[PDB]
Amino acid sequence: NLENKTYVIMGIANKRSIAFGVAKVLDQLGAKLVFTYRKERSRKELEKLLEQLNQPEAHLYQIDVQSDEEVINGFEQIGKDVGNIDGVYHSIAFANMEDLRGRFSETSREGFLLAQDISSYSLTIVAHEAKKLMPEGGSIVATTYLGGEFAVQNYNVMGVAKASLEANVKYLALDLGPDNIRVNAISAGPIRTLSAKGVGGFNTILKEIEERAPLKRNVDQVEVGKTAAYLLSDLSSGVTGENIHVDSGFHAIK
Amino acid sequence: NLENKTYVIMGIANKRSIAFGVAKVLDQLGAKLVFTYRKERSRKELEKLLEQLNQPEAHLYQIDVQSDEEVINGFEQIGKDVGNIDGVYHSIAFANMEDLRGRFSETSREGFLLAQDISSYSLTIVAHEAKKLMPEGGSIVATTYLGGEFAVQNYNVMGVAKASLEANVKYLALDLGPDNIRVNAISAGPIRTLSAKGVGGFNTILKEIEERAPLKRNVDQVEVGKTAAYLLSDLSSGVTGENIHVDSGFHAIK
Amino acid sequence: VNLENKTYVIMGIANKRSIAFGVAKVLDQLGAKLVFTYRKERSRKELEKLLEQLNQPEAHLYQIDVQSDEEVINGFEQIGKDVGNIDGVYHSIAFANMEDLRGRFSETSREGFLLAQDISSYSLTIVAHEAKKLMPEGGSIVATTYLGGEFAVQNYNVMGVAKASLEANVKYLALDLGPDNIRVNAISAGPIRTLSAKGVGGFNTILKEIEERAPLKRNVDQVEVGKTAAYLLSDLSSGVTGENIHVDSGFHAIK
Amino acid sequence: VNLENKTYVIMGIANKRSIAFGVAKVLDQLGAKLVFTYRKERSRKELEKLLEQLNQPEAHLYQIDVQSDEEVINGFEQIGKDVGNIDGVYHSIAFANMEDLRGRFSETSREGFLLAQDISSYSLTIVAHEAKKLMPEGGSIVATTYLGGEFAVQNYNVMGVAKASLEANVKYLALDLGPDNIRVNAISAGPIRTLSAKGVGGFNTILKEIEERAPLKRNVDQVEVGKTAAYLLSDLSSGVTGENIHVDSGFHAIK
Ligand SMILES: NC(=O)c1ccc[n+]([C@@H]2O[C@H](COP(=O)([O-])OP(=O)(O)OC[C@H]3O[C@@H](n4cnc5c(N)ncnc54)[C@H](OP(=O)(O)O)[C@@H]3O)[C@@H](O)[C@H]2O)c1
Ligand SMILES: NC(=O)c1ccc[n+]([C@@H]2O[C@H](COP(=O)([O-])OP(=O)(O)OC[C@H]3O[C@@H](n4cnc5c(N)ncnc54)[C@H](OP(=O)(O)O)[C@@H]3O)[C@@H](O)[C@H]2O)c1
Ligand SMILES: NC(=O)c1ccc[n+]([C@@H]2O[C@H](COP(=O)([O-])OP(=O)(O)OC[C@H]3O[C@@H](n4cnc5c(N)ncnc54)[C@H](OP(=O)(O)O)[C@@H]3O)[C@@H](O)[C@H]2O)c1
Ligand SMILES: NC(=O)c1ccc[n+]([C@@H]2O[C@H](COP(=O)([O-])OP(=O)(O)OC[C@H]3O[C@@H](n4cnc5c(N)ncnc54)[C@H](OP(=O)(O)O)[C@@H]3O)[C@@H](O)[C@H]2O)c1
Ligand SMILES: Oc1cc(Cl)ccc1Oc1ccc(Cl)cc1Cl
Ligand SMILES: Oc1cc(Cl)ccc1Oc1ccc(Cl)cc1Cl
Ligand SMILES: Oc1cc(Cl)ccc1Oc1ccc(Cl)cc1Cl
Ligand SMILES: Oc1cc(Cl)ccc1Oc1ccc(Cl)cc1Cl
Ligand SMILES: N[C@@H](CCC(=O)O)C(=O)O
Ligand SMILES: N[C@@H](CCC(=O)O)C(=O)O
Ligand SMILES: N[C@@H](CCC(=O)O)C(=O)O
Repeated sequence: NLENKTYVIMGIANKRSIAFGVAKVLDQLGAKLVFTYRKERSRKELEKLLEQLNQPEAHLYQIDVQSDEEVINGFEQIGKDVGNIDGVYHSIAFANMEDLRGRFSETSREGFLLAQDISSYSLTIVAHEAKKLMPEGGSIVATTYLGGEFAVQNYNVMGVAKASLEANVKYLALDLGPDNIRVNAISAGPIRTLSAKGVGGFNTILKEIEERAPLKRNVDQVEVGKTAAYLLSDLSSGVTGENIHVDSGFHAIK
Repeated sequence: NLENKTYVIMGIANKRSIAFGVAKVLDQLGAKLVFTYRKERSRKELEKLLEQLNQPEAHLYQIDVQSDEEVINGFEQIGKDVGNIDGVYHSIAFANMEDLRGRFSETSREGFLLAQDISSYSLTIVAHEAKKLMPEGGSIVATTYLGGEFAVQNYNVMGVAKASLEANVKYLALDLGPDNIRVNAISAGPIRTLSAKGVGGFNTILKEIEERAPLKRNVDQVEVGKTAAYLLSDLSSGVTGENIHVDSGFHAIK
Repeated sequence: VNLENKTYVIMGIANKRSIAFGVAKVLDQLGAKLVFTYRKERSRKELEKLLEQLNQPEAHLYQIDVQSDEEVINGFEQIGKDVGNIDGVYHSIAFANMEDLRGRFSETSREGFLLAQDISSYSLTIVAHEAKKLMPEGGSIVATTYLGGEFAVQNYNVMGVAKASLEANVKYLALDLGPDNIRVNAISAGPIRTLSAKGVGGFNTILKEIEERAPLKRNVDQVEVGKTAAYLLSDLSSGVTGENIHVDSGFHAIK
Repeated sequence: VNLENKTYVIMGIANKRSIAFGVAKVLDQLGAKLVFTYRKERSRKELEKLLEQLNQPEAHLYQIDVQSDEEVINGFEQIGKDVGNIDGVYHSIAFANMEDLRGRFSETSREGFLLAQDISSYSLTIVAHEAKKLMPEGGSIVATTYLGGEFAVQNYNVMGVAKASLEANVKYLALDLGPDNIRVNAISAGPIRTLSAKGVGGFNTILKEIEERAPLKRNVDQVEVGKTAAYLLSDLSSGVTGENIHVDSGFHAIK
């Protein structure tokens, strides 16, 4: 039960976003939620999607995590509007398709660095600013993919960005542990989202999970959301620096 | 919320057992619980301990996991007394004391095979017998230790038994996944228990966590029990073949 | 790499396809003196034939069934008397019963699970304890494992749990014996057609998966395992212990 | 091994304590022709002097700042015209600001994080791309990493995240270049006293902890890394790619 808790959820674009799965679970459990977005179009979808939740009010903030000033001023404004928070769900990544759909060895410098910036460094800075609203401690979750742990076909520059993200969770866990702030990752199996359309071969990845993964089915956004609830709540006290695979067991087989 | 769930908890020795932590938590959450014990000092005991739970009956079964008959007939009888169950917590391990200190290279064949038998194979047979009481699926959790993933001083033969136990979980996840049975582990940090006494140099292990783990503190039986409630329930539906460290982040640092 | 004036015990040659025969060819070619141990007289007869291919001036052949403490103990002690001190051991030994290597893992019998642990894991422990007696200036023990020890692979079943156990055994041995200057390491070999692979269900589809999906897009062979064994058993790998090197065309690194 | 008529590019020698210099000595002793790349004009001066300890009859020194594509592109092209085709590249390059290193990880600057990614991880990718043009029959590329890429190590901070990225870069390149018969691997070296180690807070307690706790109970040295490099760069390691070999006295394997 999450009444009297407040979570910031970053990275909803539409109803298929993984962070909307998180939102529904946390809302169902009585949490107060605050949302962040980059594009106008995403604020618009948030304004619509809120009509399905129980949030008595829209708490929406534009934060493009490429900008320090936006991350810093964003969280400062959230603190002024709703007070201290209990956690952050981070559901944000980006890379160019021009890099993704080429050979990994042909990745450009600007594109490799773009992916690191949005997909990994953004957690470091978000945690830094979020820490200020968690003086009694709290919980931070980021979303990763098994391509951070192994070389998967076509995932390419994003796989290197996710490896970087998973180490970021571990170094943040260590840094922020004494402040009673836990930092963890969920490694989600493939789910049809707007961003999935950038991963070449995506339907093939879905089919391989059904045919090979222990549970012989794909996961969805609500399943990622239920494990987020566990990680953002006191149910997972003691658990930090961990990568929980919500992927029908695919990580465990070869 | 676990009202109308039933869980078999194996491995309570006394008020300090990790499995009793698990029991208080599932009991608080409204589960019907069933308990197995090895021998008749644990029983007398057990009976007294359960006045602290809201269990309105005492369902207790002797099962020494070294005997097929006892496991086969114990789950059979459980099945007859309470019907289908929703999951199994396995909290059971053993090795000879001489082996948990001094030199791993001097371990006896008998001592090595005894630790494998009780600490690893017992999950395979308990799984096979429990599956019979879970026609619509369910959840199996075992308790391991970092010494199954890394060589740790003194833990010696039990570390090889936990390596084996951790694979056991993965192979059972693969096998039982189509039957909708999830199989996972919780890698607990060190906890002062009756069995901890037999681990060479336990007190130093304890202190190392406080000094070096991200949370700078040790965990307890109830923090294990909370992650057990997660893994035993539908919050973790997308999760199988997994090992969750409830160890203050220790597993993530070096 | 030159291994003249080194001496290596190789355990688990059955025939010309054995992984340990790849190791033997490579070590022998590098000038090492080799001692071979076998379980069945048929393997000894095979060893006698296979030696005529190697440069070894003599046959050092010992029957050691690793289920027997006395055979391991008396075998290594006899080896010490015939050749003196050794430089390392290549361990290439596993077993489980047929029925535990296809279909369903949850149905594994206690007897079959413990058999597999006994031969495929505990053997390395007692071998190392006895071999250590012949390595007073230090040396190098290598065991052979498979990717099924790290992940659940279809059909591998009880052997996978045996390999997990082997891989932790290597780590505990490494820690225990490091101060004696004995390194202990594993080679995680890719799938290779051998007599014992006839026991793994779906083995042909395993090979074919490697060709299609592994970074090098081809299978490995026994000599490539023997080349990494030469590195591990020699002074090139000083510093390296508790380590599991995958000779498998990259397959462990991909999903 | 046996590396005559092989040619390797070694990137990242600054002085006699550099890890890459340990690679150079081992490879040079094994008969390789070596080509050296540097950033600072002062590192070139050290090379010219370190080269008298070596059997290289010719000094092949090239300035390449891996921050600049132009420099990596023109550098390898020039190498190709001066020495023809090469057999492999040893990459020993990393960098991050002190000011980011010696602050709390959570206080890392965006610009210092991207700097460490750019020099210590991206550089392998572009190096691999340009070096492929000089390896039409295949070859081997080895990068240097540290345990702090796999676990959160006190003080290593932004470099830990750059090494994690570098270890993944290795696996993705292994996959991409495998069909070209180019293997790409990492060595995970234990702590070694070098100029760059001065940047790591608590470096001397890291050394002491290896001596007290690692299976071998001693630290490793640059030559030990060089010897595993010789294996990885040569045909002994055929079949090995996407791999991370810990040259660290076993420390990776214990907790
Ligand atoms: N779908 C899957 O199979 C899968 C599997 C595993 C992991 N993941 C991870 O899950 C996370 C969420 O992605 P998703 O699949 O749910 O796709 P999604 O719905 O497309 O969400 C991606 C989100 O990232 C945000 N974003 C990108 N760049 C940003 C920036 N500079 N500043 C702020 N926000 C930015 C986008 O916001 P705007 O649209 O406003 O630009 C969008 O809300 C990602 O980290 C992804 O890598 C996805
Ligand atoms: N405490 C820790 O720091 C630690 C850390 C990580 C993991 N673990 C794991 O947690 C689990 C529980 O241990 P614990 O620390 O809670 O110790 P514990 O209270 O002493 O529990 C051990 C239990 O195992 C039971 N058992 C032993 N052999 C058995 C057999 N042959 N058949 C049936 N039951 C048998 C014992 O029963 P009897 O008393 O009747 O003999 C006892 O109830 C173990 O698997 C252990 O390795 C412990
Ligand atoms: N082939 C592969 O794809 C592959 C892949 C990865 C790992 N491996 C591993 O490589 C190792 C060698 O197997 P292989 O494929 O080369 O098969 P192999 O030629 O059939 O060799 C197996 C050896 O194990 C010996 N053995 C079995 N039980 C023994 C016992 N109790 N005492 C002494 N020796 C015993 C056999 O000797 P006898 O015939 O005399 O009984 C035989 O020489 C094993 O650990 C295997 O698991 C194989
Ligand atoms: N020392 C250890 O304990 C340890 C342990 C594990 C891994 N490693 C790794 O080993 C590698 C070598 O470091 P080291 O310890 O040998 O220290 P080092 O002697 O200080 O070598 C570092 C080299 O990096 C080069 N470099 C930095 N930025 C560069 C750039 N932009 N372009 C081209 N070259 C650049 C330096 O060149 P200039 O001097 O010309 O600037 C220097 O030659 C690094 O990847 C390091 O992370 C070191
Ligand atoms: O990480 C992902 C993994 C998968 Cl299988 C599918 C979608 C993913 O998400 C992304 C993939 C590429 C880009 Cl450019 C951005 C995002 Cl959010
Ligand atoms: O696994 C354990 C790990 C730790 Cl740190 C402490 C206690 C543990 O539990 C055991 C240890 C030894 C034996 Cl013989 C039996 C059990 Cl239950
Ligand atoms: O470990 C192995 C892995 C593979 Cl892919 C192929 C063969 C293997 O070797 C064995 C397999 C089963 C048994 Cl009963 C004995 C051995 Cl020696
Ligand atoms: O990676 C390393 C690890 C260790 Cl233990 C010691 C030195 C290392 O090398 C570096 C450390 C910091 C910077 Cl700024 C640059 C380099 Cl080359
Ligand atoms: N059809 C795209 C794949 C993208 C997807 O399936 O989302 C390709 O393979 O080029
Ligand atoms: N054809 C049988 C034999 C096994 C094998 O070829 O290894 C199977 O695949 O089950
Ligand atoms: N003097 C540094 C240590 C630097 C080093 O040990 O290289 C400190 O702040 O600990």
